[PDB]
Amino acid sequence: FLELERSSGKLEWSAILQKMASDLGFSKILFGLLPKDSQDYENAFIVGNYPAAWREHYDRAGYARVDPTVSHCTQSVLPIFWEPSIYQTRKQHEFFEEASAAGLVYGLTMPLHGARGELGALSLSVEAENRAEANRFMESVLPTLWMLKDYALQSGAGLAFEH
Amino acid sequence: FLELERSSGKLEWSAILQKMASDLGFSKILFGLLPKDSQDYENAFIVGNYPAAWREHYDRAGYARVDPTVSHCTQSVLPIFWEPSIYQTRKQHEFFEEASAAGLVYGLTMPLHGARGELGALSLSVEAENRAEANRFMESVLPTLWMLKDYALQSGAGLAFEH
Ligand SMILES: CCCCCCCCCC(=O)CC(=O)N[C@H]1CCOC1=O
Ligand SMILES: CCCCCCCCCC(=O)CC(=O)N[C@H]1CCOC1=O
Repeated sequence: FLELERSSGKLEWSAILQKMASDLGFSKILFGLLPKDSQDYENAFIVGNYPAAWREHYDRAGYARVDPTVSHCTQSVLPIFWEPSIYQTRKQHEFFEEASAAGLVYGLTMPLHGARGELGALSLSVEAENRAEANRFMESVLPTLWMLKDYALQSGAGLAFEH
Repeated sequence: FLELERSSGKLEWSAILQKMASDLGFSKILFGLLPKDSQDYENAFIVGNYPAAWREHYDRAGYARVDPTVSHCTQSVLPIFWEPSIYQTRKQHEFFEEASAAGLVYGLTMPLHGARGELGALSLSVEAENRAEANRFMESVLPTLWMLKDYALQSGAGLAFEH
């Protein structure tokens, strides 16, 4: 958090957050944030290293309104693990297949709810060999991730919306 | 949390939360919560085992508007540890003397910000023979309490405000 706060500009903050994620064992991350009373998902503040073509398609196709992790974030402060049980409807299943082709198979999303009403998500994806190991690994680092998401929120909200 | 969610009503929920905090080494706790855009601190939803005479005095004297932990919660998602340095104004020093006489010297407050705009605090106080010891006790459980505060928020917001 101290490095994140000493950092200047989005490239540096993004680089620090991405390295924190990678050092913890997660090769892909997304931090997304909106100001209070905005549902403008396609124009959120977005940081991270999701493949660019996936990000562009996701926004163009309005996947924020289909992706079950986003609806979850609007309702909860608790993590959502990317298990098959969350990809229930045909459209969510098709979304899962496309996300999988983009390299996003195993992971979790931590909802973000800031002190000024900011709404966001911190997602991390892990390239584990199988689902069981992905889950054992994520559980083992979950307390660290839980702290990380609040530090990223407090710092990122300042970068996204403060002058 | 499943424990928190399976419970019936406020007395049971309070007992579960208090036991979880006690297991982490905290003998005094306060969980306070307000619905979106209400700062009526004297009418918050309050759970825990602060001395009743302190709670009554605190509300009567309007200490929510003096206590630096409360203003911190309105501004941040990060913990505030209790220590002389957070008490900066003359009024805050007077508050600190009274809080200390009530036994509330070593501890911390975790701000709560829920998905529906709920604003709250989970405060946790530890008994210790000195500050160095209090710090060892708190640091050793910080990642676990960081999860706990969000489970308590998600369950407590429903209990407090929803039919
Ligand atoms: C809660 C609203 C935040 C602002 C909008 C963020 C949009 C992007 C969110 C996102 O990509 C969630 C996520 O990581 N989804 C995973 C699930 C599997 O494939 C993904 O892309
Ligand atoms: C953020 C608003 C929550 C709703 C109002 C809660 C009122 C009580 C808050 C409180 O007691 C904070 C706290 O634990 N203060 C400590 C600090 C030392 O002595 C205290 O009483």
